Amino acid sequence: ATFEIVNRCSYTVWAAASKGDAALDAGGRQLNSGESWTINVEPGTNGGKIWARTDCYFDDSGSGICKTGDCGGLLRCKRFGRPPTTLAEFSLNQYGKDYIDISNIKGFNVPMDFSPTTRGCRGVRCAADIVGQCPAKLKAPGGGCNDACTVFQTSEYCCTTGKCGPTEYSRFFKRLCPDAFSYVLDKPTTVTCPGSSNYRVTFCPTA
Repeated sequence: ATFEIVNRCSYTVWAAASKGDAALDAGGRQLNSGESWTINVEPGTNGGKIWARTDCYFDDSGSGICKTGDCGGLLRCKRFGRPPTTLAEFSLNQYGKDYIDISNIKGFNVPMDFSPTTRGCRGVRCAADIVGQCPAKLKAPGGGCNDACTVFQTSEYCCTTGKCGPTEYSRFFKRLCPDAFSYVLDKPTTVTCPGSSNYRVTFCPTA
């Protein structure tokens, strides 16, 4: 499937795409304001994520570090990144359908729109100024707004053991972006699309 990744932000971002134990396509790439990157994602991919990384630097070797979403110091991501990271999540060709969603379960760093470029389903977007309204305890020193589990690391926040409900910190994300998961047990905000759809992930959407 084709995923078009577009950086409409005023700042540069380093896009990343991985399935957890491998890169998707080249796995990562710098994206100056205005640039786009078209990747190919194998059908059948389950558990894929796309995210943006901010404030990175790398050497000629592709080794370095990012302030948000670092994936083990690499430019070309093989694994998932460190929070806070707004996430575009997808599982494709699962019994004939594609399932997509945006999650704030690992915090938020950059606003995002995740929409199909094919017919048959709606997109999801989280573009409120979450960073700007982020509760004091959640603010990431490197920028971004952490989720509460990352910060507090307690069952109440992590759902370490099934039982968990919303908290004031989850509700904060939820209020600002109702279409994105705000906690593990949040009521699903996943969109079902026809199998083999194509998508566009835009950072800092304007519409």
